[PDB]
Amino acid sequence: MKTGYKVMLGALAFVVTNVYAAEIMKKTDFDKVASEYTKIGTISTTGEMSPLDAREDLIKKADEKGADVVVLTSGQTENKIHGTADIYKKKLEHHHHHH
Repeated sequence: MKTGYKVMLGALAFVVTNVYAAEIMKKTDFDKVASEYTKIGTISTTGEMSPLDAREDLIKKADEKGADVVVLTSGQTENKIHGTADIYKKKLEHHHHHH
């Protein structure tokens, strides 16, 4: 076959060992920071669970999947909970450089 392939690779900067923790954000601030946050997916509870037990399971699970912000969108009923929690991951950019 007519020869003509090129391989242009170049790696010199790569260090991925930074892990952040997921926490519940105020809905107001959450919506405002969501502009600088990414969606890794929404989580849920199925079957039948205890309210706080499902919370803690959801919270750790979301954090386990590498989230920065977590929100209990639903699932705060009681036992018959088929709820959903919506989680966000921090982007690499944000408003200015200050905290």
